[PDB]
Amino acid sequence: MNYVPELKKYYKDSVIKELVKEFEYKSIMQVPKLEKIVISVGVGEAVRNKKLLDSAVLELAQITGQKAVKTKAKKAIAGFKIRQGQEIGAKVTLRGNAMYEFLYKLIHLALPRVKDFRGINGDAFDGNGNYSFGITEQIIFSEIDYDKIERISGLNITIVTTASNDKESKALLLKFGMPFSN
RNA sequence: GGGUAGUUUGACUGGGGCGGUCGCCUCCUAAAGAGUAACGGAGGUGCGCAAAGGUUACCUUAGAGUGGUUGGAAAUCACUC
Repeated sequence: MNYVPELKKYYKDSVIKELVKEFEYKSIMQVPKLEKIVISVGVGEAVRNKKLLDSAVLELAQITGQKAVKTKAKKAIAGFKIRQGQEIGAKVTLRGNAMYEFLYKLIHLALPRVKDFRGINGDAFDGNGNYSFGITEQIIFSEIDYDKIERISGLNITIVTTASNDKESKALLLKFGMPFSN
């Protein structure tokens, strides 16, 4: 059995058809779809505190399911007293089935558990179908336990879509039921 | 141990002395082969690396614009040019 995420089932069985009708696309897979979700977290303070970076990496692992990579400093800078090549950030890429499952978990479970959650700004679009927005308190995810955290942390989420514009991606996200603050 | 004896204490230098300089590398002066002076005009150097070597395999920045918890012009990530 090729086990399939419920999001993938929902997409393939409805969303393709509604978007074809709604945007008069000539051929079927002109329809937008999702290629990757990038979860990033920038801990510049890790240059003092290694525990911060280790905790962030581990907590990302529990949140998603796959291990993270610690990015390095592209340039040595003094304003943040950064030496080139130091560990400064940590990111995870989600693709395919894991991507769909994570996005489902997020939208239905973790966005609800945010303090004063009143939707998400439906305008954080880079003009090319890529939607990036932040979450300040990782504790919204029930996966991580409260006691073991060493410092409350946030993280940025970027969703990359095959769409050529923002309208297409916003329509796809709305069909997915993404709680945009509107 | 200058009581006494034998000797040394450089050269370039727009006189000499003082000052500065003396090996080697990069560019201009140098007039489109090469070479070509000056106390002409600007820099570096008497090392480091057991990888920062060899080989195979796999990859590409910086900047401008746009969207994102710290994160601001600028830290990390996505996309366009």
